[PDB]
Amino acid sequence: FNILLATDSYKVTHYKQYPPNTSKVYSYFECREKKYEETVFYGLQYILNKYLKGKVVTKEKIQEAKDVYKEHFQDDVFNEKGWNYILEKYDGHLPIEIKAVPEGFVIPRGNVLFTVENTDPECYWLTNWIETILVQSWYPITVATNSREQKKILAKYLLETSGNLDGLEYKLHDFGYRGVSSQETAGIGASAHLVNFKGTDTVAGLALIKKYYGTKDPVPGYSVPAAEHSTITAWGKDHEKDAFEHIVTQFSSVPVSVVSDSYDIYNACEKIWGEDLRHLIVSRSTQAPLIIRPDSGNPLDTVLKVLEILGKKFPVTENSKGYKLLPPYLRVIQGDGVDINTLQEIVEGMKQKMWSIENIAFGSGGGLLQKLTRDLLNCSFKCSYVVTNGLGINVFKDPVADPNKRSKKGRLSLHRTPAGNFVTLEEGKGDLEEYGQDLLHTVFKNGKVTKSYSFDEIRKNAQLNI
Amino acid sequence: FNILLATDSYKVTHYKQYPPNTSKVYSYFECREKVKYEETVFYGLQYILNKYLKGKVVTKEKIQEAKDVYKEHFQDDVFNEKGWNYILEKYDGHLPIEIKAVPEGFVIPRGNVLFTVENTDPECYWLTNWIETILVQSWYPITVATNSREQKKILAKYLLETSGNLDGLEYKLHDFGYRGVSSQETAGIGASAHLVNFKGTDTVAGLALIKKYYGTKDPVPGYSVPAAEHSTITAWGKDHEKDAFEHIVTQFSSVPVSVVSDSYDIYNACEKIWGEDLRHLIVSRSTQAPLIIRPDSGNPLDTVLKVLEILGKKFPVTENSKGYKLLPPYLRVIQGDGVDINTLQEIVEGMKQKMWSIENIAFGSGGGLLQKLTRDLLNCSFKCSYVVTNGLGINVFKDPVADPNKRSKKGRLSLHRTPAGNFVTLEEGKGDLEEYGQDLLHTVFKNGKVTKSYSFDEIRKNAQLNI
Ligand SMILES: O=C(NCc1cccnc1)Nc1ccc(CNC(=O)c2ccc(CN3CCNCC3)cc2)cc1
Ligand SMILES: O=C(NCc1cccnc1)Nc1ccc(CNC(=O)c2ccc(CN3CCNCC3)cc2)cc1
Repeated sequence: FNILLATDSYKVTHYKQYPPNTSKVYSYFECREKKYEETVFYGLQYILNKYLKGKVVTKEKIQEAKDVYKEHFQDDVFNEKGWNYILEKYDGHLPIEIKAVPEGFVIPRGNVLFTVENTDPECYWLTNWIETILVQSWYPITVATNSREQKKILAKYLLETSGNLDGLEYKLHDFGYRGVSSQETAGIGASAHLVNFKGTDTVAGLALIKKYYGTKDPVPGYSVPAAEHSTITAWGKDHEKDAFEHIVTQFSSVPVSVVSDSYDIYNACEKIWGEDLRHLIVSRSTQAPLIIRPDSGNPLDTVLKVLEILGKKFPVTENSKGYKLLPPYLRVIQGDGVDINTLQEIVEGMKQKMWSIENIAFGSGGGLLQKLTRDLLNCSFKCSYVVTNGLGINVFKDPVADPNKRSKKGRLSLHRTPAGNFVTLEEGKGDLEEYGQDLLHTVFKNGKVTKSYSFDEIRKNAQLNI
Repeated sequence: FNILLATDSYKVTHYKQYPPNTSKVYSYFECREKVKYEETVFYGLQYILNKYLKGKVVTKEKIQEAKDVYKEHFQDDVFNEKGWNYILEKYDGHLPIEIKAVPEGFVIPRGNVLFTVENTDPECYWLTNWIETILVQSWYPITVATNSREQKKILAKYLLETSGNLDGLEYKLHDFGYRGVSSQETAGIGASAHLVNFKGTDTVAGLALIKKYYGTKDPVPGYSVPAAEHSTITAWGKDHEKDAFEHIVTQFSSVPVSVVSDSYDIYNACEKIWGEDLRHLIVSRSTQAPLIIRPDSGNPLDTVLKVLEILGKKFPVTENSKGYKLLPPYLRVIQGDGVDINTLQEIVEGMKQKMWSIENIAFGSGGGLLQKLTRDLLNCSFKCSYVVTNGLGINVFKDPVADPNKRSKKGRLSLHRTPAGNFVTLEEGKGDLEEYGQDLLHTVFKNGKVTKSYSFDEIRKNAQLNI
């Protein structure tokens, strides 16, 4: 990896654009105000450790960057002097300072989450050089926030229909590994989902957490054995019962997810599970149920049709909250077309049809880790303050056509209010310590990670009220 | 990186689920039938083969780590330590797998076999669908290359209708999506994918990917221009927008420069600062060094039309051979906000309706180009189609009653080009008859080694538009 080649091209030319005699460039990250009232701050420690800490500048990196950018711009615009400065004076270590809200902290929109400044006036251009690599934290932030929002829906509906929050941390399972853009995205996204839930099929996320965060538990996330269409359809169109029988017998002591929509989901629930192999199901443990998996059709209408069939072939109880509960050796998983909107649609339809949320689990692939953008939480990195000719000025943008794009002014700090809420203090006002100390702790300074958090601490901060 | 830890967790347990005495598992990848994305660009496999699948990908170390993790992950011992040990012993960690794919860059209609995977060792029947997760991640460069190519079709048609030539087409859609992607690796894969169709990028990560994985005759596959950002305008102070503008155009007077003009008032900046106050610094610039005014807010088409009507009333507007309004050669525009395949269509059309040539404008796209894409867009699917159990080869498939669109193909597959130039995917091993000529799929991977590679220039030629 080469940090000198890990920015937007045009940032190569910015050192020549700042006001002459600019000694400081101070920039901040925030989730700009536009549903998602509060964001989970997660993922920066990964970026600091993997990409910014230690000797990140070398003579070969400088040369390679210079050789690439000479052809890339068809002009020598690369600041070789500026980069050799960092190498000589600092031994390749970035003279930068990043103050940030503790990871896992739940902060409402329009608040400073982290700040960047150069610790050496010759590196005034370095602050916004590393914007690109830092802005990419929109991803773990958005995944963790969106995952926590679904956990709130799942908490509301499970508690309403059952009376408790038993098994909430397993109600949303990650199926996203294939539906993400890369192996790195898989690890980052999966880890961000694991801030709120304990179930994932994206193995990549476990190694990231082990490496960059750590948990007291040997693993941060768990899974169950499961079928796929290949394991079902490999038996032949005539032998779907055989497949179903084989699989449930091979995983008879553990919970097993069996995809039941390969030919006819309705017939598999009515004839194969409900009659032909009913004897194999009603014998299962509460600790090792059969999790029936539909995977096609309208997600809500399929879940209700599947519950109806099962409710007719298996004994259903009425729980303390007056809702229908399947036998404990039988559960359902919706893993198709699940995003925050369809999940909410399904749990509402279920409550309307007097079905408990104890009966269902949800699997989400693309909707959980892919169908997300930087615009969702309005993740913005902006220069709020500069020091030119020794004088500090408040910097900001205010486009005429978009008042949502009106960034903060001056040096910023985040403080806890006397009522336990959060407040972003602009223009150095925080130095007065009216609402106490600033919550933005120094995490990085001159090539060193100064403050780290374990995944156990992150999970603790991201907790719901309920 | 550990391939044993680079799969969907449930796949660890599938070796116990296939029919007993199964010697072969054969699977294929397609972009299932249903902006209508009628054809797809095949790109990105060679990257995956080289980065993650070739060579010794199994060690005693890799086996113990996977065994340890999964014991805890599953709270049971399901891991096929036996199966993985067999690859380490017999094949020196090389995967006894065979991948056949259509040449990269090839533009194939939807619902056609793009690639196939099968085991070369009967004992590794389970390995075919183990590597499914890593291979289906090919959806991403396939999808970025297709949607980028679809924007090129729009750009080609409008540049041809407004100017009568495609001069500058490969620079009309620039990649501004480096910060809007989910990771560094994605940035590189995504950028490279757009570079299959265009030569304009700011996502530097993709140059290194092309160089390392594909290669070009040209020293770099992508290019950029010096450009301002909000921090380099706003750092001068709210009252010194003019001073910021002046200093940037003076520092870059010999090269083209993109200047972000919306920091406070895009229209005032075009009318007063660019139009009056600094006009003398613009009208003086070279044809090879224009000022590219960048609006970056408000309604993308409305803003472009208003900014063009302002620049036309402050600078000398000529007329091209097709009768379309053309700004003077030292002045151009870049729309780099809210640009996706939909808004780009509206803008080129909106400008065409106002008799503005498309030579005037360039487009910039971030999230629209690199992130706001899902595996669902092209219905990228990997499915088992053929199995050999107890010596008998059987055509396997899925056909969900409530989704005929999820119906997979049967048996051994082959892709052919028909005499009329069309494309057919022959199911059930029918391609063995030599009716439609040679199968378009080639062995790209066999037993831990890359058997066929493509250069980035070959891909670029294959992905070229008809126009
Ligand atoms: O579908 C699955 N993979 C396919 C896939 C994978 C990847 C990509 N694409 C498709 N995997 C699966 C995973 C988790 C879940 C949720 N878990 C349950 O439903 C459940 C319920 C009750 C109990 C018993 N107990 C425990 C002790 N406490 C009381 C309850 C145990 C588990 C369901 C399915
Ligand atoms: O906006 C930009 N960065 C901001 C950013 C960056 C990253 C993230 N977010 C915002 N960069 C920018 C890049 C390319 C382009 C397209 N290029 C042109 O407009 C152009 C026009 C004419 C000529 C001269 N010609 C004469 C004949 N011979 C060939 C050259 C050369 C180039 C525009 C802008």
